Amino acid sequence: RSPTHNGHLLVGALKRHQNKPVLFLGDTRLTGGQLADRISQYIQAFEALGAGTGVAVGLLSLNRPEVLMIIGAGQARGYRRTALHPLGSLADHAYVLNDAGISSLIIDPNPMFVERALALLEQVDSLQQILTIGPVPDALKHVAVDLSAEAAKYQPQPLVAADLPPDQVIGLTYTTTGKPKGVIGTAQSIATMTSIQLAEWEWPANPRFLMCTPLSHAGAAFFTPTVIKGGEMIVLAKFDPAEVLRIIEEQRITATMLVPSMLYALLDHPDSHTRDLSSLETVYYGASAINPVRLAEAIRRFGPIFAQYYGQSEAPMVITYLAKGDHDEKRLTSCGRPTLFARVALLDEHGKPVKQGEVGEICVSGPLLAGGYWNLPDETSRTFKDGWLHTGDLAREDSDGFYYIVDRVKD
Amino acid sequence: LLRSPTHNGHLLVGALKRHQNKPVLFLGDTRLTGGQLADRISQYIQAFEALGAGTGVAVGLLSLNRPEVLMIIGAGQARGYRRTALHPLGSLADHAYVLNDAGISSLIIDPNPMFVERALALLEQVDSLQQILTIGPVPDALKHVAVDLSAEAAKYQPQPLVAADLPPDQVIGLTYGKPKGVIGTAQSIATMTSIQLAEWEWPANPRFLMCTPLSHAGAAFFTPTVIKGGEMIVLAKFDPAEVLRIIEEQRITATMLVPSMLYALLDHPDSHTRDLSSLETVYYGASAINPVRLAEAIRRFGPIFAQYYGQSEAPMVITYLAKGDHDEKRLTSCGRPTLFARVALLDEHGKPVKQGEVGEICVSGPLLAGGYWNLPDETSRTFKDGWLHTGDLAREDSDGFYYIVDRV
Repeated sequence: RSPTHNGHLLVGALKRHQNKPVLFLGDTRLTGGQLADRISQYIQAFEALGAGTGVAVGLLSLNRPEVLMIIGAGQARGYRRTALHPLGSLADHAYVLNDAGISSLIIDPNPMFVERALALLEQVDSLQQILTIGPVPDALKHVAVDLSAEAAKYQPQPLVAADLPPDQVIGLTYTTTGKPKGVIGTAQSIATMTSIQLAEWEWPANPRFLMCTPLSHAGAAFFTPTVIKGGEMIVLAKFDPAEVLRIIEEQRITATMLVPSMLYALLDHPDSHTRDLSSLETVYYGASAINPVRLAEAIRRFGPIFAQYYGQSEAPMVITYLAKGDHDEKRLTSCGRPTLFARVALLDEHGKPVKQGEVGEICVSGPLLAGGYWNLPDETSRTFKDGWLHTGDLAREDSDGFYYIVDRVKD
Repeated sequence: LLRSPTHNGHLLVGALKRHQNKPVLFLGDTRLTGGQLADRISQYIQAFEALGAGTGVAVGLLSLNRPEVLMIIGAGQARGYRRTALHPLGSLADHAYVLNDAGISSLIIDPNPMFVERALALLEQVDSLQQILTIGPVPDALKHVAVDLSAEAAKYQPQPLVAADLPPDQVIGLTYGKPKGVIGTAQSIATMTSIQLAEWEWPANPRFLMCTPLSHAGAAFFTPTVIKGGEMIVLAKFDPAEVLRIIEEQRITATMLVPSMLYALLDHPDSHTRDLSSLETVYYGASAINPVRLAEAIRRFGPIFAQYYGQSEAPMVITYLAKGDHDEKRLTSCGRPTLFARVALLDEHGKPVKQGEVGEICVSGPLLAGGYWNLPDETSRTFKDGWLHTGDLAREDSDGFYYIVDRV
């Protein structure tokens, strides 16, 4: 009766598609087996470097082929990972690392992150070693070790996924004008999110996914589902509207995830009128972000291929979902319809369900919920309370069931 | 209830609410929408509890294919009524044993002469059987013991449909040497549904055709169909000509066809006459398959077929053959094991066998059922090995395909 975690699903999918290319990264095509072998080698390196099981490891990297190998290692064996934001502040990075007790920092060896690593070594006392994915820079010569080279020294072994408890903390998302709170990512929570993605989101058969967004933060969230459904993922390291539209035309991209900025840029590009983007079946996009009028323009120009998802860090990505066919003029301001795999309700100040039409607070209940806040019991008890996670988002509901996010409780 | 899982009824109620105005059920003249179905389901719930056939009461189901069967099923799905479906053409001995073991107090029957004679005979055998529940006007020979469940439900007013929050391991069903009743738990069934929606190749808005009994397997296809935004055209009986007609007329995109039914469709003059292009995903795999006829079906209609495999102990999602994975060598395969559950071919000691070695299909995960009704020895033997001994022996292919060779 023991639940399977994300690692089980990922390892198995890579084995299922051992000869099928699952990753494309500029000049790096990896098949399922190729990726699995590299992930196994990375695991070996991690454990030998003292950045494996039982160790909190950080990640400050841009889109690289190795990022997904690191992610896969942490998925399989349940390494507690904390992703640092590329454009985050030193103070915030320090807080995050110190709070999570991060001992090793995997960085992309570019000048900016090299400087950050050095500075963090001073502030973060738990930070001992730096792992560089790529030849160690001379500024970090005495404090860093090429993790990629260590992995290459190791031998590809059969990839296995550690059987972890459902409540095993496998991640800490911090993400304000205040101290970042570490949302406890449990094995169960992530597995639930993935299951709902595959069960409710309109995933194209064999999704040809275009990842134009940070892998450090949303890689596993799309890669795992893509390859479970037998798909390929072309990851862009940079966003150039022309290039993106060209890739869709050439590689016949069926699925992608865009942010407001990306959508607007594509819309405004002259090549969007020229390139054939008929292959695009499902474009995922986030909640409370894309201007309704620009979204309408997009629907009129490229078809209703757009699908909105809404989630928090306490309830990752699948609270609500707006379908492509449900993208009507009225629902351009809607975040979507509540999931069935989790109990979602609009409650008032007293915690009683509001009437349909009234503005209430989105509240979620189910195993999608995260474990709480890292070493913050009071905040956990004030957010996850009375059998409900209190999102802090205010919303109303129409006669059909669509939630319309008005504001925040804070507001 | 912070992190408590949801059950199949939560999904069912929610889907009927999402599609409150979208036609969802189609049996002959009865074209009920999601909201209409929900209303009837509520009325049925009210009647069930009043007649003493609701919560805490073991109920039985001996019916054919009526639109009311789905309302009865929906009631038990939402509130967790332990239902035990009796096989239409089952023997008296089987039926009696099933009812006696389960403790069936009320028997919902389709009021056709055969089932009313069976009802009377079962009343005499099973003494726990107190009352009968006729779906429709009570026959005179049953008038002394049966109630028109349909009329009872009609008295009640449609109430908002709610799904009773049930514990993960709540016995919500009992599926039956001597027939052993598998303990269907809320969790097990919910897991099955989730895997169906995720791994199975459901077409966009499945226009499902149900030429199979709504009892036993109806919910397992209806719920996913309506979650995917589709509707179910259910045939009262399997008649090849009719099936072919519906595929053409009502643009059927999905159909569960057991081996026998598929063979009959193949050998029909109307298979050449009617259009079958609308058909996208044919689910099959109830009871094995003949690779020869599989080949001929793929030759005629394309690779639009999909094989599922699963025992009573692990619903219907152990392995799954994909439409495109149906190769000439893979006509004998049962499919590749699911990623969402730990399926491994084990040895005598329980050691994972080699690729090319014959082992026992063993399933670990929330999918596996509770055990066996009042059969502790069998719970410890079939289940409780840390896995689930299905009793099937299979062989792994290079790609991972399981090839059922033999059975213990």
